[PDB]
Amino acid sequence: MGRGSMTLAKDIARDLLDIKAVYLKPEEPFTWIKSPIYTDNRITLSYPETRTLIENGFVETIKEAFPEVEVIAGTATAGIPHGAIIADKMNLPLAYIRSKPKNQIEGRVTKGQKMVIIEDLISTGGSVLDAVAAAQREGADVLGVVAIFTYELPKATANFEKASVKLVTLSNYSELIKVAKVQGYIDADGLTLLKKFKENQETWQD
Amino acid sequence: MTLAKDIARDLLDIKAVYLKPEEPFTKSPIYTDNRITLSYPETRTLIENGFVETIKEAFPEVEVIAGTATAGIPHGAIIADKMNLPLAYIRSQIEGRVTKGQKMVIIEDLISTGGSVLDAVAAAQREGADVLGVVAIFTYELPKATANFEKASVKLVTLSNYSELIKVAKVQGYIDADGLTLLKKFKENQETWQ
Repeated sequence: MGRGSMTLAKDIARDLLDIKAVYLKPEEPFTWIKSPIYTDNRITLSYPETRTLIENGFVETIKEAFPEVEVIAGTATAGIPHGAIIADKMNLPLAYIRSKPKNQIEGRVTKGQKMVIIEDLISTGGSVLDAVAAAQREGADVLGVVAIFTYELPKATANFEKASVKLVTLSNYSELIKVAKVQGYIDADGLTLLKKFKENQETWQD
Repeated sequence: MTLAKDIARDLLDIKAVYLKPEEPFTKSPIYTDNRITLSYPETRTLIENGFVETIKEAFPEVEVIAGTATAGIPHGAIIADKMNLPLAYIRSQIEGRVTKGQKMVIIEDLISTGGSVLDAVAAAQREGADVLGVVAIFTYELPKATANFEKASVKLVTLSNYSELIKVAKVQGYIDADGLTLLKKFKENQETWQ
């Protein structure tokens, strides 16, 4: 329900900040509009230790939230790598869902097969929600979605609520920024600026 | 080894490879989709373990595994985990984090003309990677591919090939004596095989 172990969220957030999968710059934001946070979880694939922490994290939270799972599907293309390793560890069939046809489901999925979709980052959620929709159109019984990280944007919760799809994440914005402060990546000011950004990606610098 | 044989066996049984010499597709007598292997745990492990063993023997000094977008990425990820090595992948430019001069082995699903991978190879080098070579699951053994690879001076290794697969197809009863020779002709020339 929402995430996995409180300690997994903490450890992963720690790792994301250390290897620089997540950058925090409250004082000099990047551009979209202006954002104090930037994330590329594809970086985690280059650090075996962190990668293993994340993939084991996936396997564990899947067993808790979606134990009935029969097929692991990765979201093209940032989610595929994680999904592959996950499927290997759990010795389950792997499939992957494309942005659009070249029939977006690659691999072999039988009608009704229970599927968990893997995503690396949840921002608005639109990408994975489209992957979910496509899988459902092709016959899959999508138990839900599991992602490495989420910005906890209200929009995302709204999109997921409306589509009725269950989402679980290894770590989250709230816990990451709390850890960021403790670990010295940001100061008091930065922390409040980051909280502001989550509540409104427009008036946080005001 | 029996690896090429064993893999061909699997490819035919799960329908990753489809042989239809008496009624080609639209004209080819073979249809191949190895992304299908990803759905069969045991065949997938057979393949990934195959990759690992082949990589150890051909490119033991490998430092980073790179998958070709996007059919190669899954195989590369598993390979990289099994060998506890860093993983990166090339788009169509390198996703992940590769350091200058890092010894890389690029992973590919199928080798038809070998144009896709070679471009991936080219791009990787352009970004500072020392590509040791390429390893793919299967290859049609097209003369064009051998040429392309010979020119670009890139070493290639496959887990299984067209010749082995068709030989196995005959033995296993997927094709008869006529289909077999028809498949050999297709390899020699995609135009005048019939």
